[PDB]
Amino acid sequence: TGREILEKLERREFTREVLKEALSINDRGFNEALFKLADEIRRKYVGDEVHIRAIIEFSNVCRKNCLYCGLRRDNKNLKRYRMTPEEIVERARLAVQFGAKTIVLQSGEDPYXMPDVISDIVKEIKKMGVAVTLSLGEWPREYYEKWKEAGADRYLLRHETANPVLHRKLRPDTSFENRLNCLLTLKELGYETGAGSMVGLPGQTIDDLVDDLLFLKEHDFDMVGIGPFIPHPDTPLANEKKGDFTLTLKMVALTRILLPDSNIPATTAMGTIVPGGREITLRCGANVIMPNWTPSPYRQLYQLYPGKISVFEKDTASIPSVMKMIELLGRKPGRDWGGRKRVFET
Ligand SMILES: C[C@H](CCC(=O)NCCC[N+](C)(C)CCCS(=O)(=O)[O-])[C@H]1CC[C@H]2[C@@H]3[C@H](O)C[C@@H]4C[C@H](O)CC[C@]4(C)[C@H]3C[C@H](O)[C@]12C
Ligand SMILES: C[C@H](CCC(=O)NCCC[N+](C)(C)CCCS(=O)(=O)[O-])[C@H]1CC[C@H]2[C@@H]3[C@H](O)C[C@@H]4C[C@H](O)CC[C@]4(C)[C@H]3C[C@H](O)[C@]12C
Ligand SMILES: Nc1ncnc2c1ncn2[C@@H]1O[C@H](CSCC[C@H](N)C(=O)O)[C@@H](O)[C@H]1O
Ligand SMILES: C[C@@]1(C(=O)O)N[C@H](C(=O)O)CS1
Ligand code: SF4
Ligand SMILES: [Cl-]
Repeated sequence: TGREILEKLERREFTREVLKEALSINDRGFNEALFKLADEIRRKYVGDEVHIRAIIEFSNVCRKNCLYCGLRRDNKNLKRYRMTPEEIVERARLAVQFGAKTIVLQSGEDPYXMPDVISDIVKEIKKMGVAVTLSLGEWPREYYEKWKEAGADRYLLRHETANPVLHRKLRPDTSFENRLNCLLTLKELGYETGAGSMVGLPGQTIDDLVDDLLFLKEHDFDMVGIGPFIPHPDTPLANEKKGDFTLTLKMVALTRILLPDSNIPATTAMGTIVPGGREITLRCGANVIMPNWTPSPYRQLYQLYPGKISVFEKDTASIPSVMKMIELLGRKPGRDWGGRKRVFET
């Protein structure tokens, strides 16, 4: 019964069986109660501030070949670009001028910048008095250490899938083990660390999703980025099914319930598969939003999956747009850097 599962969730009986049933029940009333629970947990623990992380996708060059990703190295149908360090710093400055309190630098695994150009960029952005989050993929500890010494605050490295067999199949250059080692290293170096996963990957099962939730719980990540898998026509997964919005939303909601004080974005992928998906997600456990701040004529080339959100709007539309979103949700923009504010429990 759906009611028994919600009771257990409310009592924080976070067993595999409970999480599996939560993800297997498709009853609308159960789902809506789950979303309300997550929304209330979000309200109680992280409040009504929605933290804005302005993301600059500063290079779409990648040395890896992940099967799902439009930036994979084998995709020849893609103009590759690299912003210069000056362009990145000035674009970050413009986001700070627009009120962003966190700058996220994300890219393919582009060796050109690594590690020293990243360090120089981070140092310049940190002068602006904002948090800097990096999302550059898997690199040696030495690089992550240099970036931390340069002043980076946070690192996003979604674990993608906690199923090691699936992980290796989809990410043939690496492994779940490596991905986890990178995350443990990031945590060890003092980064606020983000993990997270895609929902609806080919061959991924409900049991895999439970394992994702249990993995996030085990490691108590500061941030959890979750979104559907969205097939990209220029990849081997082009003909696979897109991930389901409601299932993904349930993952976000259960992540909030499991990690009540975590920072959880309403991802662009969620707004891509369902119009208004980000706003729904903000009402079902998420408390972060990541407006796209990549400048034209690059923005349109950073296509991890085929997207329509923000591609045709102005270069600077996204931050004002998310501030309007936050207001029409009756929420507030983050007042500080929006670091995780741990509430220690039992
Ligand atoms: C907005 C729609 C439709 C609401 C509706 O059906 N009516 C609105 C009430 C206004 N009035 C009563 C005055 C209308 C007049 C007619 S009436 O005759 O009803 O008086 C309602 C119906 C189902 C609701 C979601 C679910 O809960 C799940 C979830 C819980 C979270 O916590 C918040 C997020 C989310 C997604 C909820 C959002 C929103 O809330 C929904 C979509
Ligand atoms: C960037 C340019 C030129 C002047 C400038 O370079 N301004 C730096 C501001 C630096 N901060 C944002 C950190 C100030 C925060 C002070 S605050 O008192 O808001 O805490 C300024 C001039 C008018 C400013 C917009 C409007 O205002 C409306 C709106 C207010 C929201 O709020 C943030 C978003 C938005 C769109 C603003 C963005 C940006 O800012 C604009 C374009
Ligand atoms: N086709 C697709 N559909 C949905 N999300 C995707 C996707 N391709 C990639 N992503 C998501 O985009 C995230 C950022 S990829 C960019 C950062 C870095 N190269 C890295 O791999 O970590 C990935 O973690 C992945 O979960
Ligand atoms: C920035 C990111 C995230 O959840 O941190 N969101 C992106 C998106 O949903 O498109 C993929 S990675
Ligand atoms: S997911 Fe990241 S590492 Fe994998 S191909 Fe895409 S950009 Fe490169
Ligand atoms: Cl962040």
